[PDB]
Amino acid sequence: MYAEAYCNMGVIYKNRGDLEMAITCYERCLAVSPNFEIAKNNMAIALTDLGTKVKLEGDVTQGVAYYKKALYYNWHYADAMYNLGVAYGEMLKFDMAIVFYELAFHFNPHCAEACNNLGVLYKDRDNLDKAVECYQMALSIKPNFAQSLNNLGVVYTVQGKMDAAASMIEKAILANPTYAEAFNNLGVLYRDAGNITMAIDAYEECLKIDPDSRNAGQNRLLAMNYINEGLDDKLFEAHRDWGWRFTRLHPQYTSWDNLKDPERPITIGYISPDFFTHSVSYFIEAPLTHHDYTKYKVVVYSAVVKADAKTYRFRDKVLKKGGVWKDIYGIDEKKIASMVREDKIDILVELTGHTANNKLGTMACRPAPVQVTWIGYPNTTGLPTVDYRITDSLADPPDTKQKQVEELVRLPDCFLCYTPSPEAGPVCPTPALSNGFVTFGSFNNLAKITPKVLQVWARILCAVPNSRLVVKCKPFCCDSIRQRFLTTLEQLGLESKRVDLLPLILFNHDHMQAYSLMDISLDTFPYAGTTTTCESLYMGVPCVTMAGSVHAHNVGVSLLTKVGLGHLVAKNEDEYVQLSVDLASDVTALSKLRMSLRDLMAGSPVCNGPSFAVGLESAYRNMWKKYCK
Amino acid sequence: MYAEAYCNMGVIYKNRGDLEMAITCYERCLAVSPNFEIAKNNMAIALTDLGTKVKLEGDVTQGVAYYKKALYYNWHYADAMYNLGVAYGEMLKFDMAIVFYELAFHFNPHCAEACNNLGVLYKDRDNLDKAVECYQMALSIKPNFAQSLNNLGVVYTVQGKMDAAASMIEKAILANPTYAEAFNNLGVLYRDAGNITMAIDAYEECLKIDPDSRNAGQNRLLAMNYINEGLDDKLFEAHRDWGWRFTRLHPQYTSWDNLKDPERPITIGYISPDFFTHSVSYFIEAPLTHHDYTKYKVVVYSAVVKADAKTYRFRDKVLKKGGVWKDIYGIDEKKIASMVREDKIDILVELTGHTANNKLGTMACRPAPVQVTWIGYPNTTGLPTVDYRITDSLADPPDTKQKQVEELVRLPDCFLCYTPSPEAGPVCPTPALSNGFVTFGSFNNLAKITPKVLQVWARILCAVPNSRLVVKCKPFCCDSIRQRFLTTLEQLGLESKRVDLLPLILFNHDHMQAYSLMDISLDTFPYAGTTTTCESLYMGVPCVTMAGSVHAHNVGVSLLTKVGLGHLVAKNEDEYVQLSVDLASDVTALSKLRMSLRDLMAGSPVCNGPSFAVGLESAYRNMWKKYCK
Ligand SMILES: C[C@@H]1O[C@H](OP(=O)(O)OP(=O)(O)OC[C@H]2O[C@@H](n3cnc4c(=O)[nH]c(N)nc43)[C@H](O)[C@@H]2O)[C@@H](O)[C@H](O)[C@@H]1O
Ligand SMILES: C[C@@H]1O[C@H](OP(=O)(O)OP(=O)(O)OC[C@H]2O[C@@H](n3cnc4c(=O)[nH]c(N)nc43)[C@H](O)[C@@H]2O)[C@@H](O)[C@H](O)[C@@H]1O
Repeated sequence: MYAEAYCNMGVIYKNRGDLEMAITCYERCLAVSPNFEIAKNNMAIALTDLGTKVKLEGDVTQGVAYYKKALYYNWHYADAMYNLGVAYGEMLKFDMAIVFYELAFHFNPHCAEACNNLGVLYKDRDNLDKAVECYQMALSIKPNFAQSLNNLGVVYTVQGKMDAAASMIEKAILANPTYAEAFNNLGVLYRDAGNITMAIDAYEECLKIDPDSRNAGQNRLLAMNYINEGLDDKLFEAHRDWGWRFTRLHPQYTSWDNLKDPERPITIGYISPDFFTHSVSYFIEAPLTHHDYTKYKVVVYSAVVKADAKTYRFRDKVLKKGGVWKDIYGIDEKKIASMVREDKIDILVELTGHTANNKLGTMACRPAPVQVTWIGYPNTTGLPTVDYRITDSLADPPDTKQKQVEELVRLPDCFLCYTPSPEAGPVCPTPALSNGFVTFGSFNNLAKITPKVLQVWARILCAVPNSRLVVKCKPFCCDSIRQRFLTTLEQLGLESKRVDLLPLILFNHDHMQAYSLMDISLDTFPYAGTTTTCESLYMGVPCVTMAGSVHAHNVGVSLLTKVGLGHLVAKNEDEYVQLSVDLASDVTALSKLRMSLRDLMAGSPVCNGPSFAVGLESAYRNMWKKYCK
Repeated sequence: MYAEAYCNMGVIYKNRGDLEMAITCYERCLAVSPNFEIAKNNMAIALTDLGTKVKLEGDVTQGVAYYKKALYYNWHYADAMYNLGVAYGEMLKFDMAIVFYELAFHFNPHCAEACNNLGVLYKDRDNLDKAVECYQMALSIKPNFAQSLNNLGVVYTVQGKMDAAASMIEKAILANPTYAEAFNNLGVLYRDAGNITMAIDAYEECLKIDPDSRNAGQNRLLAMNYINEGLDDKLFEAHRDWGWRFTRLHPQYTSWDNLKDPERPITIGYISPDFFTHSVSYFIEAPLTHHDYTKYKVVVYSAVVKADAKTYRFRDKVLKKGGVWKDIYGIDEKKIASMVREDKIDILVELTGHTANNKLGTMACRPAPVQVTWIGYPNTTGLPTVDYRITDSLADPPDTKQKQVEELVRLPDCFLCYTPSPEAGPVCPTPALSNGFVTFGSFNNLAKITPKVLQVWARILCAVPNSRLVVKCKPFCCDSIRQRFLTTLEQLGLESKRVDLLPLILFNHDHMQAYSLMDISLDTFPYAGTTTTCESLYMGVPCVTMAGSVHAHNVGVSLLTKVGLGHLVAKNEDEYVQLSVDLASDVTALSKLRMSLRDLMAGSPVCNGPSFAVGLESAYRNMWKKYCK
């Protein structure tokens, strides 16, 4: 009857914190008065609070049901929509989440958190402008929001605007000191900016704040890998510490069910998070199309954030050839291990290493008898659980001084196999004849460029008169970086008129054809590029690589030796200079060499598919035979 | 590249009607330009059209998925929300439907259909005011909408405002001639208004428009049941035609799996759509609480639109005593039959008949070996599939001339068992002493009142000087009905100062105690009331019923004979007059009779639970024994 007393008691209980008594009084009051607007709104508030409390325990479905009931009681309640969107993001239902966050923002403009999360979701789908404007609106509502600032820094780092990203990241750091993701992202930006010391200092601070930060430590090892000259071994100790901590942090499986018979078809699962237009994809294009599917079964574990045309064609080839394609995006590592075990897989090959969106969590438990890393992260994995790694004799000489935590297998010919792009197109003749001077070109990452490389390149330019230099890098999208690089080059005694810094090219065939203007390709050291060397050799421009005592330093040496140009490798910097001078001496030899290298690489073992496939299958058979005995 | 050509081609295909080519061009254009607002909106339009086309085929889930994708493309598209709400209403997910219809209305105020459907949904949950205002808004947008007018007429008919409902129903009929639900509802209102001839004419027109209208025909038979004097038999022929058409319209099951052993516990399933505060519920309160659950298992099939406290207590008693409670609201009859068969039920008892929200669709197939009607619709069911019906010897004398399509079983004592309300309260003494005159009272439905009853009541009033008359009926909520009734009474020679027409009482105990002002209760004929007689006898006021040749006419006779007041029954109208005069002759006898009748009914077989339960269980055992042999 008297619903006023019931609602007053319910309000008192809610303020006191008793949800059951309050919800009972609220229920009875609404039964007495079905159209009590204030009572209905308070009922919605109480149900939202109860749903949040339940979601604290972990019952997602019950919280969602309570939220839906509250929304039914009050359709235009914003916090309910926000909670629904958060839950839908948790359950990986992205479209419903987008809709609900947008509705929450429309109803309540003052919900900056919803806008920030919407920007996050849009950025996860490579909608850069939408994320930028979402974060800008978040700043418009709450200028002092740390998460929005950090994610805007992420987006600007991806876009290449390093100065603004650095400014905003520093603003976030000074806003919140106990916030490590800002340190990690500052250091990521520093690494992509071409300087390493402050990047290492940054992740060191980050690890001090967060001892158990996986991303921070992993990228810290990656950053140290850049400046490894092969003289010190503290990097090995850091890798060992990372591996031991990671192993002690996660459980492992010691049970196996695979048959002990060494004579049976092998299930090979290629697990990789980057099957889109990535360097790795190129080198995986041929083997998948070249395996004996009947003799060896093939499965794919793709964690790609966004599938592309290459992903679709790979899926078509796998399914047509008798394979299984699976998507593992947005799944916890434990579920990944469980599904891997339940798939009766024999061997697994990971192609990520300590890189973006890696899946070392799978290796945390060793779900399969054999796990091997083959391409990504040329340096040692550092995990004791990881058993073996794939390499050759050239990049890894038997007398190497590079200690490895895991055993190595030397492939007969090489462990690289490049695949031409379908629309690569013809190669234009040597432009030296048109312009009358040599134009050295480098299409490597700025992070691989070091002061030593700059000095060597300056010596190269000064050695031969009338020499041009062209460099293509993403960080050459900002004027400040360009000015700093030009000033650094001039400090060594090089004019700025002979330097051409170019930005990225969105269209792949344009990037492929951009090699037409280059004459001689020069590789950076110590962390020498791998895909760039093959890309250059395919277009006919000669490539020069310096040797070294590290596997990554010798990748280019191995590639050049295999393709048939082993005479184009210099052991020391001085020999590099003399080789470059000899190359620049004559133009006709360079021209006809450019003409021949196309067919030379076509007929080389590098481009041979069936032979490499047979060698790799024999390697797998030997691996399984060793496991059986 | 050129997305303009792709979008133009897609528009051309959509106009031409080619959905596949249009969706392909739309897909490629959005891939080229991820942020083409016009292209995105047209994509949403095309997806909505495709979803509607798919839902035409019948694939509800695929249409819902397409609608959700379209909404993701365009969050503020109203038609998508409308379609989502329609689908959610189809899948019986009511709360989500309410939310989505409300959102669609908020985005697009010009969607009168969404408002109409929202009003329908709210009315389905007894939210009368919300439905009224929804339909009023629909008229505010589209005054010429037939469905909104008809449903507003429904609501006003339920509320008791018959004049406005009739006006709006006539408006709907003249708006749309080929629209039978309007005829059915006009006739329903006429039936509830107390007049039958035009109601029968109305459903006759309705059946002419729609030969296979189940509701129209069923309620047509119900209406004829009101004016049945036991002289004509055309009603039996109409029932036979209805039964034959219904049987030929639906399939039947001829397979049985129940054991042939006559000695085993019997599973009895009480199927009824009205387990809320309804007359039937009262008479079912005792048997369920009085069965031998161990010897006979009990299950309940409730199709109640809205559960109440009585429903909750019945569920508690069933579950506590060892029974199963099931809700069958919003389920197709085929699924009902399938679940009934899968429940291993032995016998089923239906308590609806040709009444509101009946479930004769279940009887269409005879899912159980034994189906019996016991309470609802005292007249014959008319379905040949229905095997047997329950009655006694008093209301159904062995020498009856009322032919029945189904065999009858005569219970030993009676087939009625009333249950007192827990809060009935004490009975006040006879008010005749306070006021000095007799006050006849009638608490029956207006539809049961006929001109013959009015003439008889006028004769009763004129016979004894200083007599008051009080009548309680729902249609006495409108002034026009009251004036018409008073004019009709005055035309027979009765003053209006001795007539008191009262409306309904919302609170049950108030209705129970309203009998305190009554002195003698008078029953209508031929369709005599059943629950009202027991309700009156429980409060101590004597009840008078005229005999007849019909079962419904003799229900009151049987009740009065069983309770012990068989001397208070008159065979003819004249004997009714003399009995009433004799009752009114003395006041002291009436007073002490009022005092005694409480205990008299308490000790009568009518209120005896265990004895009736034993008799009913013996009846069931005999039924199963007959089935076995
Ligand atoms: C397999 C891995 O390869 C890694 O090489 P890594 O440094 O990324 O050498 P990157 O040249 O930076 O790889 C980026 C890839 O993107 C493409 N790409 C390069 N420039 C452009 C451009 O300007 N526009 C567009 N649209 N695409 C471009 C090209 O296929 C190149 O291989 C090694 O670091 C690892 O050790 C390992 O060998
Ligand atoms: C079991 C069935 O009973 C049927 O009796 P039927 O006409 O509905 O006789 P009614 O009196 O109309 O039934 C309506 C029920 O609602 C309650 N009720 C009556 N008046 C009021 C009121 O003023 N206010 C409120 N809140 N409740 C009221 C009371 O329990 C009454 O039995 C027969 O027609 C069938 O043949 C069959 O016997």
